[PDB]
Amino acid sequence: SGFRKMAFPSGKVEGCMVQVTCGTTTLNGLWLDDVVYCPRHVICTSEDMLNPNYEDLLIRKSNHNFLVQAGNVQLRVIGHSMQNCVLKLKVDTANPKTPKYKFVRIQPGQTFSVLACYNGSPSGVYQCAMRPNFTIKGSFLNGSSGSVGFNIDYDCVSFCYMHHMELPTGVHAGTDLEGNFYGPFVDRQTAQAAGTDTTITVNVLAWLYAAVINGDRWFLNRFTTTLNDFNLVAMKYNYEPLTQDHVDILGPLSAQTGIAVLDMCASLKELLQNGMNGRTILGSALLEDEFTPFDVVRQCSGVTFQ
Amino acid sequence: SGFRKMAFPSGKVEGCMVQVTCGTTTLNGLWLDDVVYCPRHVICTSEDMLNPNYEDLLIRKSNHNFLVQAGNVQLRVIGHSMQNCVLKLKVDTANPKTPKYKFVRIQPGQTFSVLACYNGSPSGVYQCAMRPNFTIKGSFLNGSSGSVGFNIDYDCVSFCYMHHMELPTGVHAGTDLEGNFYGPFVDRQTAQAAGTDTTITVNVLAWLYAAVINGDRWFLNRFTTTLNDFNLVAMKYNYEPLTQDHVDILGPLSAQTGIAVLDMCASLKELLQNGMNGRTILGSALLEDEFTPFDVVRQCSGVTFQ
Amino acid sequence: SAVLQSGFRKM
Amino acid sequence: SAVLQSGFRKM
Repeated sequence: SGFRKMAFPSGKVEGCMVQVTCGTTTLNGLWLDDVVYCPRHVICTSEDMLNPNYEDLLIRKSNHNFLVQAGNVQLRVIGHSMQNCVLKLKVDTANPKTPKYKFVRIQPGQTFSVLACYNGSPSGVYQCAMRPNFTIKGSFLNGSSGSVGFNIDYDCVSFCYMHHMELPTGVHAGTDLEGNFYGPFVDRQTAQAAGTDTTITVNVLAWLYAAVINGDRWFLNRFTTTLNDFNLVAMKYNYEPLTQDHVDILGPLSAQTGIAVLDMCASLKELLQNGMNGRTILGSALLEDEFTPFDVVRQCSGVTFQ
Repeated sequence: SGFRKMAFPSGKVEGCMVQVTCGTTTLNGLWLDDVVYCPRHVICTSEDMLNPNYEDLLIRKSNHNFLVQAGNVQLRVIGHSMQNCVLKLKVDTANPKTPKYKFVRIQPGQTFSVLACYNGSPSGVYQCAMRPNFTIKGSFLNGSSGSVGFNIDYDCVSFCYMHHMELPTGVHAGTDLEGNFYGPFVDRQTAQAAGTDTTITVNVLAWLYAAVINGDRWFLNRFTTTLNDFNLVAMKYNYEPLTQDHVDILGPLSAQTGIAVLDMCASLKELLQNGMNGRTILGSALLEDEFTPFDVVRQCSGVTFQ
Repeated sequence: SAVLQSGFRKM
Repeated sequence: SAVLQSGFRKM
């Protein structure tokens, strides 16, 4: 049994990151084969933090200005290039620990295990959910840029994130390994605020599925409501609307637990209307919403490895 | 900023575990140097579940009956022995990835990152807190025995747990690598129930420190109460009593945030008496209590690596 | 009763 | 204001 914030193993990602330094500005970089993917903040002094000119700054920097350290190993930068909003530093050494990697741009709501790092030493790993406003509620400090988020399935790693900045409201922002940001953010110290945060409904449904399977079934009731009424109530309660695709992806959980999707949709609607009533579901008094159905399946009674 | 359930990196522990099999009963084991520490559940058929005779069972099993698999690598069992409630299988191959390991028996309330595993493949890693009733609220299923919990400091790993059983109330139990249980349990399918669960006060205070430093300071107030009154209120609210040592270990956080210990003790007492009043502290509507002050220091503004 | 775990491996 | 991050290493 048991159910809590469980993150993927990190060794395959622990052994594939280095420290990238330019002058007095350093950060973490994701090392794959003979390439190092790093945020382009590396070529930025403190005085030009407001409106960096990344083209001019990159065309000013040289090959030897980039310093790559894999623990205590020194790496030479054979070449450097920029794509979108990241830098690929072609290095002379191929990483022996690089696993089967994919660069996927995950849609909002899909969770992933970020590897919080500082100066090339993995500080830790924890789950995060890509919010609909295209931010992550991670725990990062100065020097944590380049802390990649990833998924692991069938012993294959898919990197889907690279941390870049904190928003003033406390949430964090990042790119994919291709370079494009997640959202309308810009790579400069300009006043940027994410949109209104909306709680993900499908993740809540997966969390309720996990609660039912674990042994907590007080919220279940015989009452059943249609999809459209549930969508209206979620909209007036600031939750993401539920589509047919979300019900379709919940099919394995419905088969595993034996409760139909609409039944727990009605139960969830009633939970919103009457509140949580003061009691507790699996150690949380608020609806946890960073649990995808795939994560529930691979973490609950299913015995999926990685 | 940011603050959530952050667990230690696992690669140094991912690369040091194998699968131990006897007949039709398999499970996970911790491989260190030329030794494999496994639960003695491995020598257990389904029929003798009530009162296993581990001495007779071990004296009946032979060396070749134990099968050790490191992924796709087959390991020969040179010898086997029992200590307390674990088996050390001396194998012919020394693990090249074994790090500096220590076997520490953590006191209740000290958190640790369990590496949930299934059939030798690391399924994931997540934080857990050793409850005062000497249980952990982990997420484990069948075949997860041997999933070691560990801490990492100064790139040195200290194993402090090994999962063995689930209690009927839903919490899990385990040993240390020395073999002694954490609590009054017995290693058999006998009806065993843990005592009344008590929330750890020092961990709550550390969580409040993290909330204050992160930027949430609504609960703070000028009211201040003595230690004895706070202890009485915690006792009548089913929390662990607070001693002088707990205030002493909280010193670094007091210096970092500038808030006196008794001030937040009074604030916490008032929170207990008046409830949480429906608002939220860092995504949780209940007092999180699996955050040690050391974990807060190494996770918050402190830039400690591993 | 305890649900003390180990894997149920075939063969 | 954005808190665009990197390391604050000296030398």
